[PDB]
Amino acid sequence: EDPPACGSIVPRREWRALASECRERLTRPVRYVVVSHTAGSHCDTPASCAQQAQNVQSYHVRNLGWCDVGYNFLIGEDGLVYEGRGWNIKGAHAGPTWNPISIGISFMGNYMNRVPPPRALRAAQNLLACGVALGALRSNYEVKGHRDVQPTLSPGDRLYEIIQTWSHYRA
Amino acid sequence: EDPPACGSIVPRREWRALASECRERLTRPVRYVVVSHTAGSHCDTPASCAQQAQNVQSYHVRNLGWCDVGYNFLIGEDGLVYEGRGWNIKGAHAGPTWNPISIGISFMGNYMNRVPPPRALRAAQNLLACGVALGALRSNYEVKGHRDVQPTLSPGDRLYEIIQTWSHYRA
Ligand SMILES: CCCCCCCCCCCCCCCC(=O)Oc1ccc([N+](=O)[O-])cc1
Repeated sequence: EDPPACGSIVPRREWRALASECRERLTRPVRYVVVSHTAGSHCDTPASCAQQAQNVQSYHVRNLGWCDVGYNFLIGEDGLVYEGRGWNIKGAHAGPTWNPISIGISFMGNYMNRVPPPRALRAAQNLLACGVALGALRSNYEVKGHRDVQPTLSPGDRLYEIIQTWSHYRA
Repeated sequence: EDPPACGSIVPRREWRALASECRERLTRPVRYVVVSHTAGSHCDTPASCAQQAQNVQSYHVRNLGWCDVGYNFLIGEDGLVYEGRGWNIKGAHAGPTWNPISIGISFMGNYMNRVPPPRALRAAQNLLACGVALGALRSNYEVKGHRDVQPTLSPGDRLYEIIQTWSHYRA
């Protein structure tokens, strides 16, 4: 491993994640990033957000039968990025059309009547810049709201409005 | 505005920092990075750590009469980096010898008998990369611990041994 790391990401083990059983890799570089919200409870401390990351992963693995938390990454209102399937593994966030050609990041919480804090927003934007730097993402990658590629309300009305202001957002 | 980002650094305004009156500029790319601990209380949440940066700046400004908090950046156990004097303004952390030829980053707390969490350490190197990425830091920069340049116990026994294993650490 030649390691020149980017950003700060709370690795799987730190948030006590069940080992992954996922195997299908994504093709680098990836062109799309889909932004969703978990629709679950929010957290603003590394302690409560490690917890929530475990909770979301348990729901997906235990109730849905997936190989791993469905998201490649999760964003905490604590301002940290939590590692999901990562940069090289296909997620289960955006359907069978989009899961194979995109990176899915999800903000932990419901943003229909609520906006996430600046640090979460910064954590997300930063991860993406890091994805481009690492070669995992296309320099001209595109960001989509979950609701742009599926019939959901995800990533929440408030959060959707915000990501539409991002330079890489393409409806 | 002012920001399209970087290292997920909490900006001055977000931690409600008094405005700075400092004017001496550092000439990049900067050669050294000095690691210190505040020797103040620690905090592990965005709220408590925003308050703790305010508390440190308050002391430096109102009581020591400094133009702004002396550190270029502060590191909270919440895993975040707090904007201090920044990449361009000379700091007041390591004396007249080192202040003009280095960037000073301080871990908020006393690390003599305590160890800073992995995320705090992550935010630090993540911070230092962001540095190089902007040309704020020297591609091959060197990390020195407070006690390597001044008669002090800073940055603490426990934190000092860790930074001793960093790939850029020097004595
Ligand atoms: C010779 C040893 C190998 C060293 C060469 C490879 C190192 C590449 C390391 C990449 C990881 C750190 C890069 C940080 C990138 C980053 O997020 O900075 C930004 C720079 C600019 C913006 N922006 O949009 O304004 C946002 C972010």
